[PDB]
Amino acid sequence: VIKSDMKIKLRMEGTVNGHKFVIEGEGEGKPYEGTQTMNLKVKEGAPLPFAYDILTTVFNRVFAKYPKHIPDYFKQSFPEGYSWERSMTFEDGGICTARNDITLEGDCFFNEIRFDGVNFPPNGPVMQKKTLKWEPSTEKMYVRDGVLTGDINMALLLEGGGHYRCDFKTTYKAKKGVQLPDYHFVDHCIEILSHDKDYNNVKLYEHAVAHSGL
Amino acid sequence: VIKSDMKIKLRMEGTVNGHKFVIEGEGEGKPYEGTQTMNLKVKEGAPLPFAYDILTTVFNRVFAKYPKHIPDYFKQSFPEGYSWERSMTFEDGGICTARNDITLEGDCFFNEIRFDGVNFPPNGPVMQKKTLKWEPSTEKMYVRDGVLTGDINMALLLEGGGHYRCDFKTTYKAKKGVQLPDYHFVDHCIEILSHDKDYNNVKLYEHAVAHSGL
Amino acid sequence: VIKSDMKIKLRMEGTVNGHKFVIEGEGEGKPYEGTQTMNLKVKEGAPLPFAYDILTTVFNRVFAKYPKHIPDYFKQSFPEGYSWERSMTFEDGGICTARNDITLEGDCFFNEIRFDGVNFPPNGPVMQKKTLKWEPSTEKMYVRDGVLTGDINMALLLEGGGHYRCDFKTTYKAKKGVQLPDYHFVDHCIEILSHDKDYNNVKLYEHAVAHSGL
Amino acid sequence: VIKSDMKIKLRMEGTVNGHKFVIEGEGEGKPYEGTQTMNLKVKEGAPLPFAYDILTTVFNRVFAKYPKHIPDYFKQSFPEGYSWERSMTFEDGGICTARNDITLEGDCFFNEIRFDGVNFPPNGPVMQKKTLKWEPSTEKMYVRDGVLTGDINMALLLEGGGHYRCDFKTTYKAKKGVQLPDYHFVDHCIEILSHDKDYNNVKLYEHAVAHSGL
Repeated sequence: VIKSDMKIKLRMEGTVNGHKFVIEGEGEGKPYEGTQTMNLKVKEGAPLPFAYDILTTVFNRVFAKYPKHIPDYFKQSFPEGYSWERSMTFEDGGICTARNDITLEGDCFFNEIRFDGVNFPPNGPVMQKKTLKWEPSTEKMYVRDGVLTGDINMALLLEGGGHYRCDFKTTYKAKKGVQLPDYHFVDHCIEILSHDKDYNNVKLYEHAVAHSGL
Repeated sequence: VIKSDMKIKLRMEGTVNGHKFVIEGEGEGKPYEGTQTMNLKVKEGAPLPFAYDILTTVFNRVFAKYPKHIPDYFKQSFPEGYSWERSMTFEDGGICTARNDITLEGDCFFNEIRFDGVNFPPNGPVMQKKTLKWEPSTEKMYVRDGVLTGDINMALLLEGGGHYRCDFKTTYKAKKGVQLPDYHFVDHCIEILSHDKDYNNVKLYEHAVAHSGL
Repeated sequence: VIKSDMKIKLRMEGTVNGHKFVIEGEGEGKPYEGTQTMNLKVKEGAPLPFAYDILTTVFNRVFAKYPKHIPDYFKQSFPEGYSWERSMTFEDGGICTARNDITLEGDCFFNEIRFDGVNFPPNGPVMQKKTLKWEPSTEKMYVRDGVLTGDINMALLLEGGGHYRCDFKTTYKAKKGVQLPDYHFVDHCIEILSHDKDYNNVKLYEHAVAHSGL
Repeated sequence: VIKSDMKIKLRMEGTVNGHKFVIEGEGEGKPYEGTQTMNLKVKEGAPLPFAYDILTTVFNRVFAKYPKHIPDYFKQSFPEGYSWERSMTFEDGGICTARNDITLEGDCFFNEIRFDGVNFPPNGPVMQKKTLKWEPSTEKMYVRDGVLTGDINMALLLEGGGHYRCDFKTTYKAKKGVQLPDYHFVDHCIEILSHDKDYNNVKLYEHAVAHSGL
C-alpha cells in the first residue's frame, strides 16, 4: 500500500562516453504531495567525467500530486508496480537511453536503473561540466498503444546563462490493467540541494504536480 | 500604443501538399488578458483538402498575459513591432514552415503570413482531415543569440481519441532593443469556436498566459 | 518525348530569414547521361543575404543515368510529368521546405519552384555565407504509400574544412501510373561552375547516376 | 600487426524493451578485402523477443577495403586500437545506443559491446519480428572535433516489401594520433547467411568498401 511517507532505494549502472559507473541512492518522499529527496553515492567510476545533471531526472512518477479528475497511472499500478524507458535527445547530438524497473516491498520503492550515453561532443557542456541546473518543465502525458507516454522540452541552464536543450520521450508501462488517463500535464522542478566537489555525494530533490492545462 | 482592446487583420498565403491557398482574417483581442478571436475566410484554394487545424496556431504573442516579474518581449517591441519564423515537425514526417511579420497601425495589428507544408502522408490525419483540436500546451521560452525562441510539444487530438504529435520551434525577433526575459513558459489553449462544412469560414479563439513554472 | 538533349527553364520564388527573392534559370542537359547545367539570375531580392548553396539542390531527377534493371520513376512519368516536395533539416535547427512542379513542353522542362527557410542562426554558416560546396552524396530511394521517397545525408563543406549537415527527405509524385522501383540509390555531385561577387549570376552543374549498391 | 586474415571474438551485453541478453560471437575476416563472417550464440535471454536485425550492424570498420588516396582511420589506429559509440534513431521513435571497444591481441580482434534499446512500439516491426534484412547502405564519413563521425540512412526491408528507416550516427575514436581522412564514403552490405528458428544461432556476413563518390 502507498502511504503518505514512502522510502526510496536505487542502484544505477551505466556508461557515458565509454566511462562505466555505478550509483546507489536512498531517500524518501510524500507520494500524495508529489515530493521526494534522496542522497546518492557514486560506488564505481568516480570521479565522473561528465555533468552530473544528465542523470538526475533518471533518479518515479508515483511522486506526483494527482488531482481527483485525472486517473493516476502510477499509483493505480501498485502493488504490482511498473517500469519505464526513456530516450533523451540533446541538441548537439548527445543521446541517452535510460530505464527503471520499480518494485514495492513494505514501505520502500526499489529502483533498478540502467543509463547509457553516447556521442556527447568533447567540448560540449556535458563533457566540460558547464551545466547549472534543469529549468522547471512540463511533461505532456498521453496514451499511445495502451500505455502512457510522456514528452518533455527540457533545458539545462549553462554557465554564462544560455541554454542547452534536450527532448525526453518516456514510455511508462503498468504491470496490470489500470484506468488510462486522458491527455494531461505534469509540472516538474528538480534541484541538487547539495553535493561535494566531484559529485561523489549528492542530495537531490524533486517536486511534481499533474494538471489539465489552461 | 497597445490598449486593452486591439484589432487584428491578416492575410496568409501558402501551399500545403502542392495546394495553393489564401486566407484573410479579422478580429480583435485583449493584449493584457491574453485573449483574441478572429473570423477567417478562405479567399483562394477552397475547398482546402487538408486539416484546417495545422494553420490555426499560425493565425501574435502580444496576446498573452505577462505577470510583472517576466519581461514582455512582445509588448516592449512596439510601436516598431516584431516578426517570427516557425518550423512545425510532425511525427509522421510532415513539415511546415511559417512566418508572420506583425505591424501596428492605429489600434490594429496587421499580420503578413506565409505558410508552407510538405511530406504529409496521403493517408495521415492531416490529408484525411481526422484532427479534432490541439490540446492545450506549454511553450518553453528562452533567449538564444539575443532573440527569443519558443519550443512546444504540441499534440492534435484525433478521431477515435489517440494523438498526433508536432514539435514547434519559433524564433521571435523584436525590431528594436528590448529587455530580454529569463527562461519562462507560456500556457496556450486554442479553439475553433465555429466553422462551416469545408472550413471556408472559421471563428478561432486563443488564450495565452506567461508564467515561471512550479 | 524525352530526347538526349533537353532544355531547362525555371522560376523560384521564396523567403529565407524573412528575405524575399525570385530567381530564374535557363540551361540544358542530357537526361540519359544524367548531366545538366544552368545559368541562374536573381530577379528580386539581390544581394541575397544567405549562402547561395542552400538553393542549389532545389534548382529534376529526369537528369539521372538509370541502368536497365531499375525502373526509372522520372522518365516514365512524362509526357504527364511529376512534382516533388522536400524538407531540408540542418543540424543547427535551420529548416527549409521546397517544391518543384515539372512540366514538359516541346524540348524544355519548366520548373515552378517555391523555397522557404526558417530558424537559421544569425552567426551560423548560412547567414554568414561560410559554405564552400555540397559534398557528393547518395540518395536512398524507396516506395512509401505508392510514391517515391528519397532520403539523403547531405553535408556542406565549410571555410576552414569542417562540415555542416543537413538531412533531405523528398517525396516524388508521378502524375500517372508508372512501374515502381525497388529500393535503390542515386549518387549526386553538384557544383557552382562560376558566379559573380554577390551570386546574382550563377552557373550550376549536376551529375546524377542511379545504382543498386555493393 | 593487421594481416590479410584476422580473427574476431566478441561479447555483447544489452537490454531491449526491458529484456536482458548476452550474445557471444567468433569469426574471421579479410581486413584488406573488407569482408568478415561470424557465428553468434545467444548466451542469456533466449528466445529474444525482438528482431535480431537491430543488432547485426553492432556485431569493426577495420573490415573495410580502403583505397590508397583515403587515409584509413581504423587500420592506422592499431596496435593501440579504437572505440566507437552509436545512436540508432528509428522512424517510429525506437532508439538504440551502442558501443564497441576494440582491442588487438595476436591475430584476434576482441570486441566489448553494450547495446540498449528503448521505446519500440509493441506492434512495430521490431517487437513483432517483421524485418527481413538491412538494405545496402552508404555511410558518410567526416571529421568533427578531431575524431571520425559516420552518418547513415539505413533501412530495414519489411515483410510485404515496404521499408522501416533508421538513422545511425557513430563517433569513432582512435587511441593514438592518426592521419585524419577527408570526407568520404563507405558502402556496406550485411547479410544473415543462416540462422536457427529463434535466432539463438546466427551466421552473419559483412562487406564494406570505402570510396570518394561520383
